Amino acid sequence: MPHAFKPGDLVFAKMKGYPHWPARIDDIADGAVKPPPNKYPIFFFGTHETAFLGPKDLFPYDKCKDKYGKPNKRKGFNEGLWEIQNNPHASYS
Repeated sequence: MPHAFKPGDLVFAKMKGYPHWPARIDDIADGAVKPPPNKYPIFFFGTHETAFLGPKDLFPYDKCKDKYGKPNKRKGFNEGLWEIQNNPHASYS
């Protein structure tokens, strides 16, 4: 039965104007800016951008990869597909 989201969880994250995108729940570094209430720091694979999103925009990667994990023309998407499959927990600094 499902738990709350936690850092390291792999998702597809949906933003207005973008296809469901490979992403992870990031940690927050000591001294780093924290998200708003009920939001999580979402690191988008490929673009390496962070947004703060709530669960309504977060889909589990494993369950949804058949639907959402196909190549896309959007910039950074296919790089992101590689990252989430092959080294999703790496440092992308």
